[PDB]
Amino acid sequence: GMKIAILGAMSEEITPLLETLKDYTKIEHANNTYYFAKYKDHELVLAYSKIGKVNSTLSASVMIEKFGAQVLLFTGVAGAFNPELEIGDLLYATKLAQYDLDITAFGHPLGFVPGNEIFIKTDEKLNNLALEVAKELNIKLRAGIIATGDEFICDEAKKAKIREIFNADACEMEGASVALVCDALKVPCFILRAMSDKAGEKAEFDFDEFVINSAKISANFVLKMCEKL
Amino acid sequence: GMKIAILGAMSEEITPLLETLKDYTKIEHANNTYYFAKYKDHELVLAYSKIGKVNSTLSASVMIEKFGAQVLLFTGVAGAFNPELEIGDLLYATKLAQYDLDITAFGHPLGFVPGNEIFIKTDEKLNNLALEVAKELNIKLRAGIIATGDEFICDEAKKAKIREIFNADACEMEGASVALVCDALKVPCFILRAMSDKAGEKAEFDFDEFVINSAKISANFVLKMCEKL
Ligand SMILES: CCCCSC[C@H]1CN(Cc2c[nH]c3c(N)ncnc23)C[C@@H]1O
Ligand SMILES: CCCCSC[C@H]1CN(Cc2c[nH]c3c(N)ncnc23)C[C@@H]1O
Repeated sequence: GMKIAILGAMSEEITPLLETLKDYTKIEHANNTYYFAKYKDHELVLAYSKIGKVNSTLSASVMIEKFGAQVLLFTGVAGAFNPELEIGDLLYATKLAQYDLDITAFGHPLGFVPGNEIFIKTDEKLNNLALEVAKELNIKLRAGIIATGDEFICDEAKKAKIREIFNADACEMEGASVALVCDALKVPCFILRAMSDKAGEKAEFDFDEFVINSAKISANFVLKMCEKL
Repeated sequence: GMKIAILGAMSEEITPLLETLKDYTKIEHANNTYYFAKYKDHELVLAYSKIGKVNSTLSASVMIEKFGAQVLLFTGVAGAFNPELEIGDLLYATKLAQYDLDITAFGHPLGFVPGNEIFIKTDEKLNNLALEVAKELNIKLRAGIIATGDEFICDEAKKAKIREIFNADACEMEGASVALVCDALKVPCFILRAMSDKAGEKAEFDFDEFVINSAKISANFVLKMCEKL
């Protein structure tokens, strides 16, 4: 088997996995809790990072560098941009950008800084494994572009703008950051999100209503990938 | 002696130190280069992270966790908010916030997410050491609050707004993120910035003109702290 990191942002995104696993140990590190469990020949390390790009960047780095994760699967929820996405639908990111990284005053495109690309890619083999698991268990799974930034998006103008600029199918606050860390540290990354809202007016209310259930959909799916890994 | 990390965002913020040290080794890690040099009884690790919160978060984490840094000094430039600051003036951060971490749609204050504080603090002993080095070498040194985010600020309205909300004396794109990592990993952190611009209209032009020189002012100062450490 192998060491696998499973990461969400919030307790709701990781608690369903801890309940399924039953037996696990906990370790305080980096002002957070990291959870350790065996599963089908694999050694799992799980955590919720707390919200946003910095927190998620630190959790990814800790899980790989201190705890030796060889693969990282991200599971959580997201705001839908693509009108064909409904609440509860699963989307995996083929590539991701930071919509709020902005040095456009120097004539560079939005999302770009020197040394880096605008879009960071996820691992192709993990994405194909996800497609087989989706086919095998008759689950609907969509591929797409996720736009990451440190704002909860609940505004039609902002939604439209980010979608237009990056051709994004959903938005969230941890994806591109986690993907960047994994790529830099040479670890295969997979980013999965279940929609909790549509990122327009009253998205905050839809988020509160659907987060728990959508988080379970995503959570279940990444554990099914661990079976096939 | 001890292991010391010295971190900037850009090549201009770290190159002056590499030229002063002359002899050093390099290691390619995390899609970046980390530099190693002996200095007095100390072991130094230096790098420029590339611009922004995610990149700086990763460099801080790598330098502490993989390379064993016991202290981290950040050196670079910043945009001035406090009208008493002129270009080239030195400011160290007593505390820092992320002005662009925004879940205010859920009724929390700007800069806050659950599990974390709005402001992260720097190490008091390093700050007092900086004050003695400032007195000893007749250099003017100011204490203050830095607001961090992933935008280059070059707008008077935005400048005023961020200053009003956080009582910030300067803005930049890496401080709060580096300080958070160090606090979470229990490493003393010190954040020093020399002003390259005033963060209003045509700040981009002042930045290009003064970055190289202001970076040297900050760079020199953190090496003088290494003498006294
Ligand atoms: C006090 C509660 C604050 C919750 S902030 C939103 C959570 C859920 N995550 C994903 C997420 C779903 N929908 C979104 C939207 N519309 N905008 C931005 N992020 C999202 C990001 C972050 O971990
Ligand atoms: C292609 C050139 C891109 C340069 S982007 C600015 C650099 C210098 N750093 C500090 C910095 C000084 N002045 C600032 C301002 N007005 N706004 C925000 N950050 C700052 C942050 C980032 O590493």
